[PDB]
Amino acid sequence: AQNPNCNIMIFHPTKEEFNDFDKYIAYMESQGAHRAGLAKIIPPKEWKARETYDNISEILIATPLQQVASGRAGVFTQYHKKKKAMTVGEYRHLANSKKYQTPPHQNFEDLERKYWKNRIYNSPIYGADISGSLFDENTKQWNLGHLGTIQDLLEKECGVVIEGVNTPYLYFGMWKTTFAWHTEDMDLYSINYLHLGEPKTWYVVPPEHGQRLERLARELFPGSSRGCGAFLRHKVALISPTVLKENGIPFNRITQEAGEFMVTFPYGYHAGFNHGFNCAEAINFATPRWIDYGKMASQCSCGEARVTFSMDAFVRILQPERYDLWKRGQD
Ligand SMILES: O=C(O)CNC(=O)C(=O)O
Ligand SMILES: [Mg+2]
Ligand code: NI
Ligand SMILES: [Zn+2]
Repeated sequence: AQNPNCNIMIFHPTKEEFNDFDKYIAYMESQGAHRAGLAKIIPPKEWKARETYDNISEILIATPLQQVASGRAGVFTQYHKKKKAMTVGEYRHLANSKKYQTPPHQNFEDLERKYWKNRIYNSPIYGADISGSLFDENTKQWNLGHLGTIQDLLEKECGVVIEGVNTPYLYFGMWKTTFAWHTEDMDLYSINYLHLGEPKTWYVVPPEHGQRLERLARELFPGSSRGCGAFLRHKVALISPTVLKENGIPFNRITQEAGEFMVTFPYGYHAGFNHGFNCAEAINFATPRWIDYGKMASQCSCGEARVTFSMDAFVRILQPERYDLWKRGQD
């Protein structure tokens, strides 16, 4: 069995290996990368996502979100307070202001310590889930807006033809902006490219051990667990590495830098934070190996999780018994 310890693997494809996306995902899996839940891909030196970023300040963040925490430093939830629209240029200046800028620090480890100690006492502002792409149309390799669609994968594997589309999203972050513990919708893969700026730290639980994280989360957030049997789908709960280690939950951590891809694998729980002003692009995707995870994915039916148009068909085809209840929570 490859990668039995479930370590995060890092890959350095050559330019030739970077041509066929599906092939290279299958290669990483042959080496056991999926067992970690997360992999890093460093693009060949000959590759570029676009020529420059000198022209991005005019993008609009229609609904910036202020991430307000409740709880204790290691175990907290966050809610999103909507803020007035701002451009990327406005947001970058905000990020770099004295109130929001990254503090002085020695190294990534010192910054991680400061994050876990102090995050709850501040409310950073995140530009999330902005439909769009920063890949140049002429970039042919690993262009996140030109991937094979999940609808097409389900059609090829299962023969059924469904509605829905699959497009990328932009994320603009600052110091302390936070992604809560989650798996993807329908336990899909994700791929994330850090276009520019300061790093993103990731934490991940191996897919084979995801239910250990779920059990701890029910213990730590007991009212939330009573409200919903899949409340991690709400994407609001944070648990620190120190708390995970205290409770024996297997996990790994890694820091992504600008110019690097991360792939999350089906049912790989992940969480993290941004080090300072940055811009990432991400999208969900599927492979044949996903289909069994899609069929077994938990679902939120309490109303809170509310998701895209395209998840309807996934539930309807893969999970017909659950469909009527889930759709009630959509409506
Ligand atoms: O970058 C973020 O804020 C969160 N991204 C992801 O959860 C991802 O790519 O799957
Ligand atoms: Mg612009
Ligand atoms: Ni994710
Ligand atoms: Zn719910």
